[PDB]
Amino acid sequence: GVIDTSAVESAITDGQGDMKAIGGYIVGALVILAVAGLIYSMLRKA
Amino acid sequence: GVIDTSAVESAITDGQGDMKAIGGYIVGALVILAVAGLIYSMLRKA
Amino acid sequence: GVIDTSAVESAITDGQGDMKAIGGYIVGALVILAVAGLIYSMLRKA
Amino acid sequence: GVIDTSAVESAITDGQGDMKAIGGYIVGALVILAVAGLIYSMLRKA
Amino acid sequence: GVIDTSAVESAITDGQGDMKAIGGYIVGALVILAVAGLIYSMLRKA
Amino acid sequence: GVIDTSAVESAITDGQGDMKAIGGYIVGALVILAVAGLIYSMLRKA
Amino acid sequence: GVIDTSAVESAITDGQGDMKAIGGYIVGALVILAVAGLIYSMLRKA
Amino acid sequence: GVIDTSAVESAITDGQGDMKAIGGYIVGALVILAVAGLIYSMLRKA
Amino acid sequence: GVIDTSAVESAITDGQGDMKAIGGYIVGALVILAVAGLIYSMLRKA
Amino acid sequence: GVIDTSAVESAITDGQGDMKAIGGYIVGALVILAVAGLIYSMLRKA
Amino acid sequence: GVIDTSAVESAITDGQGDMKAIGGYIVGALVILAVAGLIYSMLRKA
Amino acid sequence: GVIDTSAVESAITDGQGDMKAIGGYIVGALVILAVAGLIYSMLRKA
Repeated sequence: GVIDTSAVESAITDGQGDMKAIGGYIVGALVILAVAGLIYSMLRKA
Repeated sequence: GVIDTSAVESAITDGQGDMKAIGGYIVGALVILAVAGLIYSMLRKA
Repeated sequence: GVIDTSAVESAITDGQGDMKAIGGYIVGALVILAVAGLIYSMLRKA
Repeated sequence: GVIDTSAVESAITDGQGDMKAIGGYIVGALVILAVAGLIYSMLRKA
Repeated sequence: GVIDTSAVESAITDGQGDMKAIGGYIVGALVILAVAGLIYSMLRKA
Repeated sequence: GVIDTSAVESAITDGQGDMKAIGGYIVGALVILAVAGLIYSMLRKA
Repeated sequence: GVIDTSAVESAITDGQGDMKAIGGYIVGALVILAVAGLIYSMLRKA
Repeated sequence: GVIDTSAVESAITDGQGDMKAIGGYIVGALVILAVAGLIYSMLRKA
Repeated sequence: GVIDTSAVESAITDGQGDMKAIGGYIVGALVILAVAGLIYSMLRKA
Repeated sequence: GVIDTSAVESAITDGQGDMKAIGGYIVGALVILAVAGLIYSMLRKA
Repeated sequence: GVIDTSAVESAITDGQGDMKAIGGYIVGALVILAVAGLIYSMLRKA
Repeated sequence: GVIDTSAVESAITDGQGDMKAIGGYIVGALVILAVAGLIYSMLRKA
């Protein structure tokens, strides 16, 4: 009496493979305010 | 069952390319108070 | 058996075109406290 | 399906025009401790 | 088949006219710690 | 459809009248290290 | 068709009378780091 | 409708009685660099 | 034609007497991060 | 009509007994930068 | 007229035994930003 | 009635092994402004 849920794992494993894609696109934008955070500290201490 | 997230990386890679633009516009204004910080020290020691 | 959702994309693409308008009106007000943040530092160091 | 956001830019452009007003009222009070900072140095060196 | 929403704008335009009243009562209390913030700096530098 | 906010201004105008009281109690303690700062300079120069 | 809300004001006026009690217990602990903040400044200037 | 806050004043009056303990342990270490600051001045003037 | 609701007030007055019991068990755990919040401030200022 | 909440106080009194354990492990690490803060001041004044 | 709920406690006591497992896996990742939070403070004070 | 959480510890132990990697990449950049902080002090004292 089953219902075919084969279209579930095919849909959301491709879903969770897309959460990883837009996680790496944020990490690449948070290191901008990490690098610029501490080369401001070099100019101030000088 | 995917949703097209192709408009994400096209939107925020151009976003993080703009954080770099206004980071270099601050560094050019912090060296003003680095140079003027230590040519004041030459006049005082004289 | 469809329902005409043509009035959806006509309504919210004009919606997301208005989020961009009031995003640029905030950026123009946050640079006021960025510029005035570091010309206070010039007067203090003098 | 828009919502009239015409009352937004009319409200905060007049808002950011007021941040400039109270920025210039602080600069006029930080030059007091810049001028008095270095006419104390004239009396001490004498 | 409308429902009279005339009691809405009469109720919340008088509501948002009261948010402005208690916004100006806070600004009058944040300038106390702005003025006293920098007449402490005059006594310390002396 | 208002809510009585008459207990707000009665509560925080008496609040900001108390920030002024403990601001003047600090100024009376910072002039101790201003006066003693420069009658030490008289004894050293002698 | 009312519901007796007489147990409301009896419960939260005694509630807001207790927020005042633990506000005064914090003020008595923030003046410790205000007094000790500026008798450290007397020892350093000496 | 109260909540027993009797465990508050029993917890932080013993808390603020401990801020006083580690304030007096710092004052005993700042007088070391006050005494040694001005018996260096006796050796230099000799 | 009533239905005996005498088992209601006997069940939920003992219910609301138990909400007070686990409210006082949280207040005893929030004062831990209130006391430790400001004896960290004594060590940093020293 | 009660629900047995005897597993509550047994769970969070052991919870708040663990907040005290990791509070004392931080105090032991903030005195490192208190002691080293003022034996740097002895070397500089010498 | 009962219904066998013996499969309930066998299912959720093993459920709450798994909430404890992934609670300890978070605590092991929050101490990374506690240790690195205050060995940054040693390098800055030096 | 369990749910397989074996993919949890495999995912976040590799997660917390990556927090350590980018902690050591910051420590290597804070010692730059520690070394340069005190070879500036040698040039000034000379």
